[PDB]
Amino acid sequence: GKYNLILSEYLSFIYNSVQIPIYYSSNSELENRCIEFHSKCLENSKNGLSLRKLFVEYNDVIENATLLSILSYSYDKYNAVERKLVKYAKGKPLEADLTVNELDYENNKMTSELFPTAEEYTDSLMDPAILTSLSSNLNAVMFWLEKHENDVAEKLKVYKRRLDLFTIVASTINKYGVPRHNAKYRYEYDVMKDKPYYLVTWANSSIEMLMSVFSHDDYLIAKELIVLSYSNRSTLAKLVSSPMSILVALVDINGTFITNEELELEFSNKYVRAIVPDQTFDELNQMLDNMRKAGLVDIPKMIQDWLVDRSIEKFPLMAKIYSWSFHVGFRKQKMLDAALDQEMYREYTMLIRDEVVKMLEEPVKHDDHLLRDSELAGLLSMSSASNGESRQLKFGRKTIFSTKKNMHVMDDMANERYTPGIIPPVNVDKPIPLGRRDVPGRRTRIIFILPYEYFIAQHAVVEKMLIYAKHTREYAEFYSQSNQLLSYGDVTRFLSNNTMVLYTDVSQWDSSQHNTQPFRKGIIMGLDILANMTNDAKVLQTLNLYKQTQINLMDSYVQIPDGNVIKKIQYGAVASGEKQTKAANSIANLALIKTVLSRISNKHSFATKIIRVDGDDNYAVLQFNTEVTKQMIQDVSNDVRETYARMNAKVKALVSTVGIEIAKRYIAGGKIFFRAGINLLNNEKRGQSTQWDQAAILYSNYIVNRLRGFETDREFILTKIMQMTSVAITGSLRLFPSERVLTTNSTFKVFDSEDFIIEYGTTVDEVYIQRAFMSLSSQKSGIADEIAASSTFKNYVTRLSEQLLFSKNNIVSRGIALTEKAKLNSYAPISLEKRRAQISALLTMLQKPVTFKSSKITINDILRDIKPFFTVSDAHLPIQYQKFMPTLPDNVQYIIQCIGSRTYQIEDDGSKSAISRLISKYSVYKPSIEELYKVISLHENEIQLYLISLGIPKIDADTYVGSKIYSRDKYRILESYVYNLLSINYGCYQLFDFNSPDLEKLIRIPFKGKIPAVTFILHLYAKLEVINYAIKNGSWISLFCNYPKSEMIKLWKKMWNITSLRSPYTNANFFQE
RNA sequence: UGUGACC
Ligand SMILES: Nc1nc2c(ncn2[C@@H]2O[C@H](COP(=O)(O)OP(=O)(O)OP(=O)(O)O)[C@@H](O)[C@H]2O)c(=O)[nH]1
Repeated sequence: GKYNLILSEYLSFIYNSVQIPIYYSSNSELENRCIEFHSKCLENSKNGLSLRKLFVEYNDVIENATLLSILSYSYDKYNAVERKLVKYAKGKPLEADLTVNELDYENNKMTSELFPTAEEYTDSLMDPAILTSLSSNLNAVMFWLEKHENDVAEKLKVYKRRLDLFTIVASTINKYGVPRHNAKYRYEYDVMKDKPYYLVTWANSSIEMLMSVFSHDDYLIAKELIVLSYSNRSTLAKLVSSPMSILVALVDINGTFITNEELELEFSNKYVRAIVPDQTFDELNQMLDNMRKAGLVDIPKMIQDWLVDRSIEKFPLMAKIYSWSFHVGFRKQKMLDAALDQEMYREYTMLIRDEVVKMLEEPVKHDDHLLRDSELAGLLSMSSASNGESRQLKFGRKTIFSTKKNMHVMDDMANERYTPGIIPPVNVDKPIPLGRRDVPGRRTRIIFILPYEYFIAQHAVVEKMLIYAKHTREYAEFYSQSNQLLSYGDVTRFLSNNTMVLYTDVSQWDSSQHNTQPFRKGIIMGLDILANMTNDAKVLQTLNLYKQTQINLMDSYVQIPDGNVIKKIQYGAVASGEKQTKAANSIANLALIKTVLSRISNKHSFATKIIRVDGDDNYAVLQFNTEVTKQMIQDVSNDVRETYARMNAKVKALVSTVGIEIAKRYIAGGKIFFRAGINLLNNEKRGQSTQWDQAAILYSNYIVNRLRGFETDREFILTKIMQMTSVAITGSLRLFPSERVLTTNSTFKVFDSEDFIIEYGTTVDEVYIQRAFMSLSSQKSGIADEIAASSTFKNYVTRLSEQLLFSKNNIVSRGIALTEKAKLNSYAPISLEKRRAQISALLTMLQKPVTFKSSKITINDILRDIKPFFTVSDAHLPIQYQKFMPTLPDNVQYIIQCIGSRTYQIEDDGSKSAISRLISKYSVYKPSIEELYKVISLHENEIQLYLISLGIPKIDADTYVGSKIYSRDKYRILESYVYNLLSINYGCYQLFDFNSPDLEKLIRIPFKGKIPAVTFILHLYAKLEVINYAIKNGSWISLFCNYPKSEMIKLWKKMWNITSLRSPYTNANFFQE
């Protein structure tokens, strides 16, 4: 409940020259008392009278009613920031050392010196691209500095470490003034011409870093990074994190977790000696020297101190630095420079070709329907992203322009222009438009925005490849329902004194031109073999068109902007934008390592315990018939790099016996770590989400970092959410939503009142509001209706339906209509009509919560029903599992030490239900978990129709609608649907073993019937309540259930009429991965 | 309609 209090201290801090608390109640009488109170407050304020008396008079409203929002009548002129900042600007400003960066524009020169004229200006190289101002970030940091002004002991030492760092930011800013943003949170030329180009973005990164400072070590790290980053905008992060790839090979393993035959973590008390050849030490020194040469002093010393003993117990500091390096910001270069960097492959191509065959051999031989109707599959999978060119489009009676793929496909069909039989060229005549990928620390990479003929031609085939990977272990990122803990356990498994692990970053090879030939060629060579495996006209064409995308790309040309011009240059490298990007890259990276290992075997004899490809890295674990020595490592290592060298691949290749470090994860001293470097106050690019959506994403980002090891003060995050979620009524009237409004599980939820704990309404007022917010969840869009009525549109839907099903549609047809009406959301005009409506609705809602005919059931109600039938009692769970993920907070780690962890994802889509598999054997359709949910609950006769309507043959449609399997699917679907509504795969929960024997102990559930659905939810509701109590209290409880039998039948019914909820919080989770 | 692929 502390959010609602912190909110006022904030407004009372920002504004000084009124606040009007607005309450509400599910109880009639009390509500009028709220209504009255509101009035009297406005009136008294409109007379400069003290509200102190009303607060006493309506003491009842302050005590029993629920705080809905807070009115903020502030009369100034968005200044204050200017004023407030001086106090902290006493230090000497920083002076950009314009000699640190290669490309001239990467140096913090004065904006003007980079863009002499307003027409040459572009924020494209510094745009924070976030819907929150620098002005407000500042305000937020001072608000906090004030609140913790009179702190003591250690808390003060945190303030003191921060007070300093913030001076640097303040001093340096004051020297130029505070950059003012516009309605779109953009920094324009007039305001930027004076100040250093990178002023704003650097401010954002520095503030975000200083606010995540606690220990003296944080302070030392923030300080350095904040100072060097004001001048270095291109190698800092790579410099500060490069060492980490060597450090993991130093720490000794004294007990670690491994993967067993049941694919689950299991403790192994073993010892593995870290064996490091001297040469490695030179490499690490050159890296430490390089850091030094760039100004770095403190950070290098820290790694140097740690290097005396190299204890996994003091390693935490090394990982802290590794995660901090990223908070410097994104390296945003110019499209041109980004694109500018770009006989013994016989073995390498042969592998790509064979691997491509293995994945489609069966599918092709058996005339897989997916492959036959590949084109139709491509259409249903189509997104609403860019096609490349902004086309003029006529809908109904409106001529509008769009670049959207979903739009171009419709318009093109309605004019005989739709022709997926012909795969457009991407050469000099039709140059590929470009997109960009920005990341912190690494160089910018370009992206192909190919025409839709390319997606359709690849979609089906790629999906068959991803399936082969799903059950192939070499493909770490696609195998089973596995999470990262499984990959962690696979490495540590064979680690012993007679084996060495070999990790390798191959990100530079994928972009190499030396690669583009063996690649495309290898695939094409495979597609040919596959074609000689069938005679199916459908299969050969879908397979042929795929061959065409590879040939058109062999010699592609690109449209690289160079100011305000678009130069067309011949691109001879494999960029990414295809449907096969990830799959193909995985196939390639794997073929590569297989080639290297095979070559080096001619010298040394080893055993291949495991080979793995995961993203832009690949690794292996080798076993020798003798004990490994520092000299054996050196020899293997040299021969490996040498092998990679003869292939002209600039890659990082290290060899150790204890750890590995790759982009997604790194294993030091038998433990697992995940870089905690998601930026907070700077984004890669601008999307179309709202501020509210961004508030939730910030919090979501806060959570993941926090779990990963980088914690940013929760009071700062909360402050940011107050700013971003506010809504202006006028110029002097700003509305701030209450904790109840922002944390309740509704369509407007932004974060959990308590970290790692998702609450659900357990009071009438909470329920009251919960139902209200839903009343206005989806808003209308005139523009969207118009186009949803246009011929070109209805014909598209209709044409898609007539190709898919045979008998009648409706359930499915109503789906295809909407799925298409939604894709029109990427189209800004529609996106804007929506928001505007949401704001007005939300404006009148936080002013007098409307009514609602409810009649809709949500997971909240189900739980609110159950709650009353459980008896709690103090219990005890000893800690038994050793920590394998060191950075986890303490309250989250405790849970795992008691109940354990898991290495899988709980099926939450229903893809494992027989019906879903049935519909897959005969249809290209893909029903969602929510559609399966409604379908499976229909009358037997109706299900039989749905199946046959989608192409499922009667013998099968009938053999199912009765069988034991059907009755089963019913349970498994609901089970999958519920795990989905509870976010059992996100946040903290994704870590916990919900089937832990230890946890099951604390749940006592006497069966008073035997009706699966009810038994399921009662157990889950208990497991969640028990875990939440532990997350918040550090102790355990036992839950006893005495749920009536007469009640179980009522519940069972509610269960099948649950409604899913959509919200920023919900969408934030999906946005994660 | 300051917008920029696969997922
Ligand atoms: N910062 C600030 N703004 C005020 C104050 N009083 C009124 N405002 C209004 O808030 C605006 C301040 O500039 P903005 O950039 O829009 O700041 P904001 O809209 O309040 O919040 P952000 O967009 O996150 O910065 C002005 O347009 C004023 O109309 C005040 O005391 N401080």
